[PDB]
Amino acid sequence: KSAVVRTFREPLVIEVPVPRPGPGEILVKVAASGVCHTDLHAARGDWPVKPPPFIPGHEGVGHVVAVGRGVQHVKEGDRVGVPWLYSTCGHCEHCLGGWETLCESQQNTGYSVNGGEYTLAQADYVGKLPDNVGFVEIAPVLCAGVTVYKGLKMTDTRPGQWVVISGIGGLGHMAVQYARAMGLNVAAVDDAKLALAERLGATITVNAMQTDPARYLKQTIGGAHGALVTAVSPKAFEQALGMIRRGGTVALNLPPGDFPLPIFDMVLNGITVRGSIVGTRLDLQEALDFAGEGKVATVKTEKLENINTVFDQMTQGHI
Amino acid sequence: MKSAVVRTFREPLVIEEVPVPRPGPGEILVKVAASGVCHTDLHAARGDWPVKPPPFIPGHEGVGHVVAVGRGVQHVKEGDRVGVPWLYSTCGHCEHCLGGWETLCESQQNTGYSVNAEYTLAQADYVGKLPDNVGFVEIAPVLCAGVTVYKGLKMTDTRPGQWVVISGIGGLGHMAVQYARAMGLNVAAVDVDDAKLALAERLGATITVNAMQTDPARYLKQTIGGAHGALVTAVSPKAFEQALGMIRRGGTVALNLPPGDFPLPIFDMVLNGITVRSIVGTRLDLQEALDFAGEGKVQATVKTEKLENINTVFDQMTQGHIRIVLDLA
Amino acid sequence: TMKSAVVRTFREPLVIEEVPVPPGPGEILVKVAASGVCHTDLHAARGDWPVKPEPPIPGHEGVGHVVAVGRGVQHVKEGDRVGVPWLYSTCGHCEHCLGGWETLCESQQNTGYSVNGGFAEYTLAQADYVGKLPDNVGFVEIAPVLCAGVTVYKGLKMTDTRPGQWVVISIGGLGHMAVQYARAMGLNVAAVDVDDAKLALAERLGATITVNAMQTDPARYLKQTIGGAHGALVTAVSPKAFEQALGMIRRGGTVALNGLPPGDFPLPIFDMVLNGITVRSIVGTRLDLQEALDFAGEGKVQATVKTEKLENINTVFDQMTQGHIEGRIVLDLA
Amino acid sequence: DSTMKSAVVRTFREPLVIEEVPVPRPGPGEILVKVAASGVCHTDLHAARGDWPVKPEPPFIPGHEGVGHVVAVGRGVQHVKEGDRVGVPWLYSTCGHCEHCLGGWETLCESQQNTGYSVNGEYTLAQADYVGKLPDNVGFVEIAPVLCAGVTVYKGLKMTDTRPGQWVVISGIGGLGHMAVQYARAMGLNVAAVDVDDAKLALAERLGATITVNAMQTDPARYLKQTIGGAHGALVTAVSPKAFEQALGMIRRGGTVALNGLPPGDFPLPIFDMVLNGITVRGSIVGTRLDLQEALDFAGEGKVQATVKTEKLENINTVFDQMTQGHIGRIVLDLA
Ligand SMILES: [Zn+2]
Ligand SMILES: [Zn+2]
Ligand SMILES: [Zn+2]
Ligand SMILES: [Zn+2]
Ligand SMILES: [Zn+2]
Ligand SMILES: [Zn+2]
Ligand SMILES: [Zn+2]
Ligand SMILES: [Zn+2]
Repeated sequence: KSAVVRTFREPLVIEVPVPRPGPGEILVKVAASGVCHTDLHAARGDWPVKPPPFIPGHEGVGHVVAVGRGVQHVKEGDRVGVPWLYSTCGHCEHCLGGWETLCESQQNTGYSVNGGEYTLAQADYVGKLPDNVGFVEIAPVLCAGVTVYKGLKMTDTRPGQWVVISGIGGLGHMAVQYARAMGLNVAAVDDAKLALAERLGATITVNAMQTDPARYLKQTIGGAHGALVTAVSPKAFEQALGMIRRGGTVALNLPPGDFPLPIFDMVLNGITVRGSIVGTRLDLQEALDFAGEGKVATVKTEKLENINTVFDQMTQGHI
Repeated sequence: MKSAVVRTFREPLVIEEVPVPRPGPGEILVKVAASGVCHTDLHAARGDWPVKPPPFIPGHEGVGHVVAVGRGVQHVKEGDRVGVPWLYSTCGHCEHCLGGWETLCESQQNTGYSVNAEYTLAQADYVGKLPDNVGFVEIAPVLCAGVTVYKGLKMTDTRPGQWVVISGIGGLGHMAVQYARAMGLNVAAVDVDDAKLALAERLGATITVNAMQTDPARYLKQTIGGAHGALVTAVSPKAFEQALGMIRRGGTVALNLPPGDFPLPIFDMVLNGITVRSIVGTRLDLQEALDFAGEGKVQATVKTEKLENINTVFDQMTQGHIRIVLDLA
Repeated sequence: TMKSAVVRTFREPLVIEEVPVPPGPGEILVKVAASGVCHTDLHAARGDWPVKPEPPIPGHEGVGHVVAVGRGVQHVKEGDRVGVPWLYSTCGHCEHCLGGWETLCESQQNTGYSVNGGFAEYTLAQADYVGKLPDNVGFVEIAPVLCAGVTVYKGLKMTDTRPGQWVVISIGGLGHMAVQYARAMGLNVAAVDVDDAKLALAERLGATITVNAMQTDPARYLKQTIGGAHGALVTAVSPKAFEQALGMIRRGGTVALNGLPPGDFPLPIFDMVLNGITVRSIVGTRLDLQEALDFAGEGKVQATVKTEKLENINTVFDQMTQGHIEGRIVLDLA
Repeated sequence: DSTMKSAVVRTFREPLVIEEVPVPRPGPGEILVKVAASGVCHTDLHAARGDWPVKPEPPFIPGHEGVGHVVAVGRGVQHVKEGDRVGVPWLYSTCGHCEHCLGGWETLCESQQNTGYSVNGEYTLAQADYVGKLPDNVGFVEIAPVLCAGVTVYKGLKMTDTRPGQWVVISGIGGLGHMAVQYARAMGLNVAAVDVDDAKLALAERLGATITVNAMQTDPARYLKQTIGGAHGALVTAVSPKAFEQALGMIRRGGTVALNGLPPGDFPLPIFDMVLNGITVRGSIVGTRLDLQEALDFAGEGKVQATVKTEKLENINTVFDQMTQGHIGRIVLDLA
């Protein structure tokens, strides 16, 4: 029994048979799936790329139960997980160039497949988890952690520089942990989440309600090298745009709004604006290595029965 | 010596005789032979910016002969063919300066803006040694146009053998085509004037497309499958959305300065992982562009004018019929 | 069932014999027209490398028409004009594999060494490690790119050189490809080949500077004209050309080495560490190969080869150890 | 102020003469700085022997690792104030015109003037644009070992093309070794120490070295190929043929070998294993001003702290002999 979406904007229905795996495929008993905004947003079905009934979740981890034909590397019982990436075309320039996250023919778990008691995934797109970190602990890495690490690595930032993380959400606190493990200096925007970040290794904290972030960073850091925007809102977007020094990189981690962007201030200051959706297998494995090295989350455990309500809570903003 | 100056903003420049000052330590006085015209010049004359400049001698695109050297000058001799770029001087202390990114120096002094024809003074370490075989009018438009284009191409993270679009073949457009072809790339032209399109095809453009006749985004997505880089010379909302759409997943938009806040759908960018970025290049950039011009791989097409008809030229710029260079000879 | 030449024993002639043409799941067998001749091929016959093959077919440079598809192959169609590179297959699991650096996979299978080569008219290869050739360039024309061309393109890409800089090529067949490739990449190039017949050919290919190491000194010349080069792609790796290449590079420049001689070469870190010289690789990845293929199909790269028959293969190897060979050779299947 | 007694090289392979010398007056764009503590490098000794083809012109006062107070400013000096805590690096001056200079690669300027070689190093004169602003909370003796050792280390690490979270070997734990460990751990890497001295190895393990290995007791290459599967980078401080072969072997396919020392040997290179494995071998002597300032930021961040012994100028000459004996831990000359 699993939760499935029959129709969009309609509550998920709770028994389906666990299908047999074909050649080069894997059936994995789910131990803990993670909740993403991608999940809710797929559930509403309001996206240009729309997902027949299917099962959400791209953040599932567990034990290997069934292997397909031709499986030689993954053994039955390995602690592994299934990321947003289900499968790529392996033929496009992105795929063949270690940029498979941009494959046009990518199949995404929970969208183009039945995402995360047993889930089927291709053996070459599953992540080997560390042998000493609980499955609930590795859960946010399948989407949040790896996207953060991909953005941070895409912020063209050398160790020992300054980076802003706008909005300390789940992605926020993972981003702080990772940047500190990457050997950078960090700054962010709830005063309690600020305090949590300061305890996490944030060298600077600033509430945008109390004071102005741009002037502060311009009088203390002289502009930051990178800005990782977890919570993309117009206010935090202008703030990010301003908080960066000349030539710095603003990384974006997906509301449907068209945001005004000054073509003057950027060209003058040479600010580069990147966007990062999810990391690759390599990124995923490194993020897992950083988690297993104990350098990196705080999540709340819930039951399948409470899945629908959680989505409602997500719409209310109480999370 | 008589020179044109801005007495007041939005007011025609007065041609008034001005004294040629004496160069101090580390300064050089240079006979101007030909200055080049940028939209930066007109826009500085109107002074319509939070960073406003009076009275100031315009032009950041002047070239000529070394006449007077300062005290302590050892490398540049009296009589060298040199030019003076948009960069007049930097602070040499900020991390941009010390990191070979001096074009981003907070305390940069800009020629024709923060400083002042016939004879101009410049700091000896911010002047570009031009090639000894290319005419002064020919190398003149590179000081801003050429080097900014070359810095944008270098800023597009594009390896040789890939595809790049040039939205609007202006002066900067044809300079960009020449430079990208000398860089060993594949190019496309979105200029809306079929005659400029034909000129680009004659320059080495593998693809040409008028945005009025057909849609560029679908065309490039059905032929090239999206381009790796997009260098926007003429930044307009129409050319901006088409530029955004012309890029393949993971590509870079290079922008070369309208006062509008442009809407951008951040969903399509983050989803496709598109990167959006070069006002002027550094000394290195300038020298490299000059080497490419002296190798005859980049030849510009300019219109020569007299100093007296400057205001008329600005009027033409505002009128939109317009690269132009003034010839002292 | 046809006739093919194979290695029975090392330093012993490849004998021809009819072999059964074996098409596994997710594998592809293609009738080959391109035979590949490389130095790497010959030394597998000598087997002098510590990593030696288990007998029995050489050649990692075969191209032709797709004949047989495996089970589950959906991208490659029967009749596609394709080729098979030095890379037969990787483990697809190591960090090199997972990071688009599959040329460094520990568990790589190489064609002509760990598997059967393109010496037979028909060879089997994994569908995800074959190169789709251009639709307008002859099989004989694209054939030497499968190893020479792509190693060159990977070396140039590994010389950390921005277009409009200077690069030296120390110019055989591999060298002669390298010149074309660098000019199409938009660089300024120089030739340290010591043969004026090859030197003039390089000047005809687009080499801006040429210098014979017997007549004059290259290091002093380049330090008095270019002031040292940014990169040096060494095709023919010999101690003399090694010292020369090292000296010809400017401060901070990159030394590219392509050959594989069995010598331990003296190199003083005084010269390198003082000048900050970086010394770097051969055989590119799938992306690299495809790039070289695009460069050839754009007509910017055109090899010069001599066509031979399969039967004379040992003769060719013999001539190769004799040193009278200069310029790549592709045996025909017409 | 006044004028003061200083140690100088009269002739090569001959002990330094301690004799009173003038404090020269700084011209336009020049600076006179009170010396508070200089650091001792192998570059100094090797310049004293003068055994390099690039030989200096005697007399010349060695030491490229001096820090202290700004005393006199030149004409046109506007950024550095009289009394700033600054230091003078191996780099005295560049030509500011060559492509290396113009491109923020001034460390390779053909016309570079080096302190302690082409110029001298109680008071030293230096160019105002090639001096390092020290952190405002670190003693002079503490920042002294960074001027050549630390910044060359940080430049080598930056020259090892290593992303954070990878593995790097440090061959030989000298002064530069322990500085390298400190920097790599502050850079967020995983480290290994092939120091053969088990006690300095233990110090490295105390510094944050995840792995330690004595090459006398065990084989390093086999160990790293069975534990890490080869390291991404190898920073060689103490360059000897044995540790050179070891470094070459310790790296995984495609890794980068960084070299710090400068022995006069011509070293064999088996380019077959390198070409096979695609190994890159880069040489790196010193960082630039940017590098230097960053290393100082890391020291002022309290993330880097060297261990040095303070000695007197009178026994500096003796120290040279101690180094030739190999009984030498970084050494700093105090002037309290
Ligand atoms: Zn998600
Ligand atoms: Zn794909
Ligand atoms: Zn301009
Ligand atoms: Zn500055
Ligand atoms: Zn070969
Ligand atoms: Zn592998
Ligand atoms: Zn030193
Ligand atoms: Zn210089």
